[PDB]
Amino acid sequence: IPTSALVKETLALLSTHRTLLIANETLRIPVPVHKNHQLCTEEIFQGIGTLESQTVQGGTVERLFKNLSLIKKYIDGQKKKCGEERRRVNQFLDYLQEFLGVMNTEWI
Amino acid sequence: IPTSALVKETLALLSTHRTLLIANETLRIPVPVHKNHQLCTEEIFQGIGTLESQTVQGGTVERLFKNLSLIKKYIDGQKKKCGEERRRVNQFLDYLQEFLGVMNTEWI
Repeated sequence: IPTSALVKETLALLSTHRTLLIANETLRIPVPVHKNHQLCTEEIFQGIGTLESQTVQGGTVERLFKNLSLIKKYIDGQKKKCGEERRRVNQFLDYLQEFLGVMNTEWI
Repeated sequence: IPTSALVKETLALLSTHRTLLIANETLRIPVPVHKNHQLCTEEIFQGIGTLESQTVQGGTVERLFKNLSLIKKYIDGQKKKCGEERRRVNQFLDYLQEFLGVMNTEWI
């Protein structure tokens, strides 16, 4: 369905399985000191991995881990679409402007 | 002077210098086909060093390239800040609901 809809759902599932997930008091997982989230997508996804390995594979927990794999592959698909069209320097420059605009408008 | 001031400078600078940089009419740089700008930061920094080696140095365009080197050392700082604190599982989960929140309710 809409990945859009699936985020909204994956949020609900995280929520109904926290006791199970938090029960492991020894795991120490990688958490980012900052809020520019899109730069840490893959210390985030090796974190869902160490979770997943230490977790009892209990039937409904799996549609949580299943939804997080369908969001992984899509980020990975977009990281791929990063270096794929080769365009002229004015198109690269408008894009780079647009990236600096975001740093100045959105970050920190 | 500070990283946020530098981001304001570099944008002024890129707009000043467009004509010098599009004079490379033959150069073809990889441009992302989507707007999730921050997944592609290191394909963007590869695009700038190519442009850096196709342009006359020594004039006013060297502030743009020296700035852009600084902004990249800033992002490389934020990035190793993504995995230097190892902390407990419920704290890892709190970063994950924000991450999924941003994806739906605030995505760039």
